[PDB]
Amino acid sequence: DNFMKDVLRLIEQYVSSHTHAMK
Repeated sequence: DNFMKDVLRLIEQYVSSHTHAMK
């Protein structure tokens, strides 16, 4: 159930690396 909270967390690490344009 709360397994994505860890990814959304891990994500800020991963998806934030492939993201240099967030306005």
